[PDB]
Amino acid sequence: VSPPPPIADEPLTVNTGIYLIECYSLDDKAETFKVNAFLSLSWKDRRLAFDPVRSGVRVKTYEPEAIWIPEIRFVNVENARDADVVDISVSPDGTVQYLERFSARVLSPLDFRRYPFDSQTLHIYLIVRSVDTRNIVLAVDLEKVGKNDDVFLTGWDIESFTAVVKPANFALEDRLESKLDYQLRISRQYFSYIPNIILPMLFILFISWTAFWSTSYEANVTLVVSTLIAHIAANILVETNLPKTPYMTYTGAIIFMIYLFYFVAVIEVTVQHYLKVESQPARAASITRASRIAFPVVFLLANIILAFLFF
Amino acid sequence: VSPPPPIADEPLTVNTGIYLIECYSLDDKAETFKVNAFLSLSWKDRRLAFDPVRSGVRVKTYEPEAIWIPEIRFVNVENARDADVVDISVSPDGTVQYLERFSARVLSPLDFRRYPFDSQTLHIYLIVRSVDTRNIVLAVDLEKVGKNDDVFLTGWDIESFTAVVKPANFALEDRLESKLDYQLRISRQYFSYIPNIILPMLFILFISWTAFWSTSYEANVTLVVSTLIAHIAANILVETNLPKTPYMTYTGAIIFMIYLFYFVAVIEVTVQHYLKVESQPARAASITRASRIAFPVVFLLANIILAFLFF
Amino acid sequence: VSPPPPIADEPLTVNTGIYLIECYSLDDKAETFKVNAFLSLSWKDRRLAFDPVRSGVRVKTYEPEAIWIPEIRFVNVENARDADVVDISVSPDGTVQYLERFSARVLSPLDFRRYPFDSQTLHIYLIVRSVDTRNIVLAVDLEKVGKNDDVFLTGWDIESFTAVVKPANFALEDRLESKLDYQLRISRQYFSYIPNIILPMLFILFISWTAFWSTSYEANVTLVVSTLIAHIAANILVETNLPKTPYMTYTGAIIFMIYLFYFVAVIEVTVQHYLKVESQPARAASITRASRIAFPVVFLLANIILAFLFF
Amino acid sequence: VSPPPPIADEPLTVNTGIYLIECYSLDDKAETFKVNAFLSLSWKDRRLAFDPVRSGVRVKTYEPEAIWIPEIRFVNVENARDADVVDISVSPDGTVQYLERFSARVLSPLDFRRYPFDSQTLHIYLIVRSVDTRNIVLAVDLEKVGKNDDVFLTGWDIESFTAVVKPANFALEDRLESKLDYQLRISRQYFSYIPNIILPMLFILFISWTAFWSTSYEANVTLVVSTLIAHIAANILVETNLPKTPYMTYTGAIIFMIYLFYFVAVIEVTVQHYLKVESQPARAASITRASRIAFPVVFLLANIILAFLFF
Amino acid sequence: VSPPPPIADEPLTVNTGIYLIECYSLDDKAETFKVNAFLSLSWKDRRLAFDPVRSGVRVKTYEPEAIWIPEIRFVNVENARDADVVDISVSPDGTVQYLERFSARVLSPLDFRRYPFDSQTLHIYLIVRSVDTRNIVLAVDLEKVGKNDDVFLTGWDIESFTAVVKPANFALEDRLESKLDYQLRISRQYFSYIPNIILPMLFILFISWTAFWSTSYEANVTLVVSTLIAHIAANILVETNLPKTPYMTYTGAIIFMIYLFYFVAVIEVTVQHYLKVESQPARAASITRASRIAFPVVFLLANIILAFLFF
Ligand SMILES: [Cl-]
Ligand SMILES: [Cl-]
Ligand SMILES: [Cl-]
Ligand SMILES: [Cl-]
Ligand SMILES: [Cl-]
Ligand SMILES: [Cl-]
Ligand SMILES: [Cl-]
Ligand code: NA
Ligand code: NA
Ligand code: NA
Ligand code: NA
Ligand code: NA
Ligand code: NA
Repeated sequence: VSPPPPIADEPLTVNTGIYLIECYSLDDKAETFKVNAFLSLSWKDRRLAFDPVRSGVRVKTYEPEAIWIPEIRFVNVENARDADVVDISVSPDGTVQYLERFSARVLSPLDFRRYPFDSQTLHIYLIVRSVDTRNIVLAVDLEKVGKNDDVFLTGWDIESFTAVVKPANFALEDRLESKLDYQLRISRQYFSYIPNIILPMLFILFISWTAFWSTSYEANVTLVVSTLIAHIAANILVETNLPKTPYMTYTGAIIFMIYLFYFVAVIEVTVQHYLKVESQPARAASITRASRIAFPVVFLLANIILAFLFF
Repeated sequence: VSPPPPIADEPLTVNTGIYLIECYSLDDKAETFKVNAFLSLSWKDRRLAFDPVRSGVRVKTYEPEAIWIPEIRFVNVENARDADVVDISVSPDGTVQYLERFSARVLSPLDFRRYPFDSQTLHIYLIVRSVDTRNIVLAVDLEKVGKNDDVFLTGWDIESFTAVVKPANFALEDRLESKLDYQLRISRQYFSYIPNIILPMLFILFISWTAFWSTSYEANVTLVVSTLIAHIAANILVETNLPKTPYMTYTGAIIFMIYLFYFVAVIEVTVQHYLKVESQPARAASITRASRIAFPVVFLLANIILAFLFF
Repeated sequence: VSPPPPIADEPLTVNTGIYLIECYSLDDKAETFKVNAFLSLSWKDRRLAFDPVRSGVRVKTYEPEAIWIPEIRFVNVENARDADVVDISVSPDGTVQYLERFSARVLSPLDFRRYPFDSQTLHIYLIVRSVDTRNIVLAVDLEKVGKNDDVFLTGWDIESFTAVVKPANFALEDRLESKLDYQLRISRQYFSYIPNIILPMLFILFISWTAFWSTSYEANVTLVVSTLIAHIAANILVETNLPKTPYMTYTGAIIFMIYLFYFVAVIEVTVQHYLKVESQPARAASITRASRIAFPVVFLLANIILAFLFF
Repeated sequence: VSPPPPIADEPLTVNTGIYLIECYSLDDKAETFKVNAFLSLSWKDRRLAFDPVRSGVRVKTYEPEAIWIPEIRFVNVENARDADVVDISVSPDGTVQYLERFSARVLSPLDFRRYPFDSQTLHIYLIVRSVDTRNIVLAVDLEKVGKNDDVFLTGWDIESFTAVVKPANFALEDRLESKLDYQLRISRQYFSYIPNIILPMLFILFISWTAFWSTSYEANVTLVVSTLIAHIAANILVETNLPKTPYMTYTGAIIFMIYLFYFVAVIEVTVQHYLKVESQPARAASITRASRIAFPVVFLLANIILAFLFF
Repeated sequence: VSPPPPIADEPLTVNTGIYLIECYSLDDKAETFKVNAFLSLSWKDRRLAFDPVRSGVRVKTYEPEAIWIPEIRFVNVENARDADVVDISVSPDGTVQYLERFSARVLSPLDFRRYPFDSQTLHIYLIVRSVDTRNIVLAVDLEKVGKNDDVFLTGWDIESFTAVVKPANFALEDRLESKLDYQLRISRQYFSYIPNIILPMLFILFISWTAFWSTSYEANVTLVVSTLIAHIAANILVETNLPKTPYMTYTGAIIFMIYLFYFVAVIEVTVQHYLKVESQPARAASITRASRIAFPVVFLLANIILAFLFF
């Protein structure tokens, strides 16, 4: 089989569409997501023209091996898509209507800067390479782009699924390539992070600040060191759900900052004990009373500054 | 091969049945389950009819490639089902009886609101897309819907496996689609959660309340902070077995509430120590004695309120 | 190809055998095991009979596609077995000898009631469905049932591999089905559980009982709360190696009971401190001295009761 | 195609060779390793003999389907090997030279008795089953047994890759079977275990012995119980990298023994406190001073005994 | 099909190129990475030569089965590459242009000596085995070596993708083999290691040094033992992200050294308490005051020495 011949000199236009059936396994660490969808393709092949009078039928049904089919691939997939042809319908003028159902693991980078209050634009890049006989170009049939109402991505809200209608046509290894960008816009469901990580992390921090109403050094050491260890556990828990980034994330910034608060609280508890032992408790009392106001105030202002820098 | 032609203008009715052989791997985080079952299909193909008295044969056995077979798919599967055709039988009037054994990973959302005392309705959606020649509609043969007695889903009780007999007929990408909903009703075996998570979590909380019968600040700090850390470990353990939800689960609510009890217990232990240091122990004694009643009473009433809101 | 015709009205007997080559990956949580074995099949096909003299051959070899082969399946497998035909030999009377080597992941429920001192009976269920032409029944050729001497299942002792010679014949989707039960009897190697979990768990418990020879409340709180946390770690470790069961396991029972001992030890440590503060140490001394005997005695008797109920 | 006929009554000798290209994923828990290698086969087929003078060709190249090829399998593999035929060459006398590149997951038991100072002999068992026409026997062509210089198994040193030249010929399911044993000798790189597990474990143990230079019961309880918990963490870490064995490993023995040292240290700390409270500190001083020598001395001698029993 | 015949006695030159489309899953423990790329091949086959005037075409498009294609393999892959042929084009003089898109998991050793400030050279080794008929040699077409601008390897910076133009020609099982080395140079994004592991590890160490401003033995024991346990947690966390190496890594060296600092801090805290109890506090004061300077100074100098030895 060979490509359809041009009537004049034009490129062959392959109309495309993606209809999402299932979205699952958005893996933050791997920066992948799995998709189950319909891929629709349409092109004119006049060599397949027929008379409904002679053949009896108004539409011809073909097997993929029987006719020429454009070699359409995905750019950002781990392995080639698992595809099953649903239908190949040829109309009397030779217009082919191809429909396949596929499943694929898509690699799409994620911006974790505002995590867990982040939004993402996932991409599915469709591509075709031109052949010697003819140049092939891709187009979007907007009537065949969409998603099932039941499409749910656990832990995310699906906003939209649209296609950039203009393909990116470029030269690659001395041949033309036609690339389409299908965009799935999603926003993270931050809800569960509040009772599971944010509030527990704030509770243990506020518990360490009870040391500013205690003169007992041994109890103070226990309060600040124990809550610090619990903070380390939350830091480790959070970093297991995330990849290593060459930038600070919002959560990462807060988690890092809270270490500084634990470090300065240990200094305060040490300074307080040292002065008490040196028979200077009046002074220790001034530092401890100031700390009761300074620690929550600096914590609030530092969080306002961080929220401002990130949002 | 082409679809069987209509005698009048009627859609082709494909009778379906699913008989469960195995149920395994209900993954709560992934919201998937694996299934091994029989899929039965039945439709009339008049082009295949034969005489019973002339032929001598009551039934004719065909290979899948020899005859037309409807393209039946599952909506909510990760990848296409792994299927092996078992038998194809044709009756004299041309009634085809198709049987395949398949295995599939099914995506079906779970409602964790009442976890671990939750019940679920798992779905297996059967679908067929109509052809240009004619419309294909699905039906349920209740005689061919069921499950093996030995079907066990580890950690769950299987209640029923039924089908919604009326299909959901709708247009998708300019062709009719006929969808059937097979429902597997299950209820979680909550038993093991009681000795492994619920009672250990209650024991450590009650151990923190022994601080209300102690005047030793240093021992009190050790009691409340150590048990809090053990509570954090249980919180982390529980959240590893569950996906992130945009709602509170019953267990999540109790786990979150128990933090408030630890936080107020730390305030009480701090207030008690502060007053004793300020030579006001009579008062500290009033707060500590009130706490002995208030903490278990507010804990009981808050749990009655939560159980009422969730069940 | 069609099934061999009956001389009278008899069912077709397919003689079976399973010879285990490899046993691996017994997954307790998943209740699965992987198997690599020979599957042997034997039946009479009159249509393939020959005379040895005029043929010059005592045996005839065929390709699977050339002749009729019974559709033998496994009931309790995740996916269909990976099989490769080794040999197909036909004797003069048309007796077919089929041999395949296969690998499969088998689902077989496990009884964890006596864990880690438990024994199991793993099952491999062989099945065949009848055809309209004739009833197909399974039999066991005991001469072709066995296992390689080197077959080892890591963490288990293999006792026997036998077959229940009488098949379970029953109707399924209006056709008769013939099922054979191959049983692999195994017993768990409990050895490693003694130095890794049982003795460490006993050591930390006995360490908490040193609080009955101490009047220091602060030290006592540290002894009982620290060892309790280590007990929680062992509880979590044990429950990660096991599925959730709607019953108590032997280890689960002991682990749960040990919490009660920690809870009562905290009450004792609290009561002791309370009385000392109330200037009643003579009394506290009576409770502490009684506890030194009561705790190990009640622990021994409770363990004798538990061992009796479970074994 | 059928096997080459015997000139007299001799068995068909299939000469074999395995050339390792890659070794990876030695999984201690699973007792598996992955291999990527060349498999070379050689046998005489007189039916393929030709004249080199008149043919003008020294060698003929065939496709696997064109000629008879012996069914060679691996005994100890999870699934059948993934193989790609590289070349088939026939010499004028009819000697066939077969070469394939394969990849396989091999099951090979490991002896953990001396872990992490252990050495292993990994096995790759080659097998052939005799056909009805004639008996097939395996041989080793030492000229075609080897490994690439770059073959590296992460965490191990590769010593040798040799074959036991005499096959194990035996009857299995009324046929002959010819088995070859390919041995890959490896020794574990114990280096990293010293700074990561052994020395940290010794440091925390020696830290618990500082309690023999302290009269503070509260500090002593904290020293011995905290380091014990850290020892439990190392015990858990070590047992996650290993399967459960029906014998003691060297590391397992040391880890278990160190619990006894923690248990006796708690007794000593308890006895010391008890005597001080009973106004017998002179005596407590004698036990504590003896403990300073006894604990390191008994620890050294017990380790010499253990090293002797294991090496 | 057979290889192109030599005009004189020359080896057949196969020109190669690799164009990277995707780079993902660099697994440090496994020492693997996944790649999705174009593989281009070019060679002269005179038997395929044609006259452009006579044929009426300037290029000829074949199917892989229709013509001879060199058996090109990757040396350092887990399994054979997943490949799909994109195009085969023949010029009038018989110059074949082959293009395939492939995906593979590549084995490539990593040097962890400078981790997490390390750089790596990943290798993709292309290989061809000669045939009896002629010798096959590989070459690099630099015009067909490259990478897509969007190629990103999570946690790494991609520096260059080049090929060593001179192949490594050698004998393997009496046949010539021609090997090409494609090199992907990468450098680790160490950024996230600073707020997540390095600074938290320094903070807990500096917190242990507050014991040099405290005379409270019980508080000191709590400070040094608690922070040591947190250091053990970081040691375990770090070693889970890395394979076991027969050498010290930079991070491993620092982590190991920090144990020595904890060990000597415990000795100091013990010596200080012992002297106080022995009524020698003036002396204890001299050791504690010296420790305040000695510990940070020796820590800084030891780190300068380590950084010098490693970089
Ligand atoms: Cl693709
Ligand atoms: Cl499907
Ligand atoms: Cl099967
Ligand atoms: Cl094999
Ligand atoms: Cl390859
Ligand atoms: Cl050489
Ligand atoms: Cl050569
Ligand atoms: Na085609
Ligand atoms: Na068909
Ligand atoms: Na303490
Ligand atoms: Na057949
Ligand atoms: Na063959
Ligand atoms: Na070819």
